[PDB]
This record gives sequence, structure tokens and C-alpha cells, in this order.
Amino acid sequence: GRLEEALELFEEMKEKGIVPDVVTYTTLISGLGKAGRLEEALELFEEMKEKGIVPNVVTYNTLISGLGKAGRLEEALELFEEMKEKGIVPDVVTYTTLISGLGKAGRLEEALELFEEMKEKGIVPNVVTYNTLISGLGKAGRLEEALELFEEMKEKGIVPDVVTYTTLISGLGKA
Ligand SMILES: [Ca+2]
Repeated sequence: GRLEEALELFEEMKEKGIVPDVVTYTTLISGLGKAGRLEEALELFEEMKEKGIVPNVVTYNTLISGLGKAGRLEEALELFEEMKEKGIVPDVVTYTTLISGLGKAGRLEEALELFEEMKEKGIVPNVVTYNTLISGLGKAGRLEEALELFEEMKEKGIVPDVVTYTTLISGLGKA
């Protein structure tokens, strides 16, 4: 968490002409991320790309997660499509974040399309994903799809939790 010291060292090595690499950039972006200094993280990301250092799934996850937590879904989505253009395969954390973000933003139909997509690519959904979708579907009256998803997660052995049930029972209750 001694991030200000980390950044000084970063500059220093650059002044000395010791070339930073992906672990350097990732550690810093990741740190800046956790500290909520997202814009500085993104500036570093730009610079890294300008220098030809190739980012990887950890870098993208951090930024997408930070952007998602901040409601900045359009930029998150831009990064998501970029990492795919570069052959950097998204992971469960990536999808879970976006589906969350899109859910929170009530962009439910888009959340469901990402869900469809992640299964095509063989990324396995987990309880947070199913919860987000089932909650979103339930809040919107769409109870039969909610129940389809509920049945599906049980088939896959993704075990539902209290919020899952509470949502569906709520929906079935006042509907
Ligand atoms: Ca782009």
C-alpha cells in the first residue's frame, strides 16, 4: 500500500534507463486500482501500450473491475472488446464484473447476452453470475426466465444461496 514510494521507484528506474516490464506495470496498475486511483491506473495502461509492453488478463481484469465499480460501463466494455481483439482471453472474473455492472445499470438484456457468450467460450458461470441475472430478471417481472436460470444452475451443480431463493420466492409471491 506504499504506493507513492512504489511510483518513485518506477520513475527512478526509467530515468536510469532500466526498462520496466509487464510485472512492473501490472503491480502498479493493480495497486493504483485497489487504492481507487483509477485514472492514474488507466494512464499507466496507455503508456505501457505505447512502449510495446503487452498487457495481459490480469491488467485487463483490474481496469475493467475498477471501471465497473465506478459505473463507467461504456469504457469497461471498450476494454473488454479490446482484450479480445488482442487474443487475451477473458475469464470468469471479467464476465462476472461486466454482467454485474450491466445488471446494476439495469442493462439486463445486454447482461444476458454476455452470459450466453461466456458459455459459448466455455467460461463457467458461478453463483454470483446466476444471482445477478436471476435478481435482475425477477425485479423485471420475467419470472419464467428466472426459473429457467434457477433450474440451469442446479443442473450444473452451482449451488444456489439464500439471496437466490429470496429473490425467486419474492417474485413468485407477488406475481
Ligand atoms: Ca478500441
